[PDB]
Amino acid sequence: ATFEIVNRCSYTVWAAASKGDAALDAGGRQLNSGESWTINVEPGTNGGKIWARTDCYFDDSGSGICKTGDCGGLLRCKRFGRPPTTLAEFSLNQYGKDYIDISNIKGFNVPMNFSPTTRGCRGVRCAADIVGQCPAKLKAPGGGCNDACTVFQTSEYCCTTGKCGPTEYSRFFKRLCPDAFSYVLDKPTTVTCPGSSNYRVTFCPT
Repeated sequence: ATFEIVNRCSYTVWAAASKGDAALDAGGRQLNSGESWTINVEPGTNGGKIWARTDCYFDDSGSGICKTGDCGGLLRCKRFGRPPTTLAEFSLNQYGKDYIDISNIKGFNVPMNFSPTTRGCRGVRCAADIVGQCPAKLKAPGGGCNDACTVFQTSEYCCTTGKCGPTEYSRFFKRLCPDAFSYVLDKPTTVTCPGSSNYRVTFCPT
């Protein structure tokens, strides 16, 4: 499957793509404002994620640091990124269908649209100014808006037992972005797409 990753932000981002135990395609790349990078994701990829990283520095070997979404200091991510990270999440060719969503469960750094480029389903978007409106206690000094699990490490926020409810913090993310997951047990906003659809992830869509 192809994923065109487009940076419409006025700032550079370093796109990242991983399924947690491996890179997807090269795993990461710099995207200056306006640039597009198309990756190939293997059919059947389960639990893939794409995200933006901000304020990165990498040496000539591709090792360094980012302020949001850092994946073990690598340009080419093999693992998931450090919160806060707005997440485009997908599982492809699962019993004939693809499943996509956006999640704020690991916080929010950059606004995102995640849409099919092929027929048969809708896209999802979280493009509100979550960083600007972020509750004071969730603001990450390194940049972005942390989720409450990251900040407070409670069973309730982290849904450790599989028994959590919505919270004042989750409701903030949900108010700003109704069509993204705000906590683990949120009413799903996953979209079913035809199996083997292709996609575009746009940072700063609006």
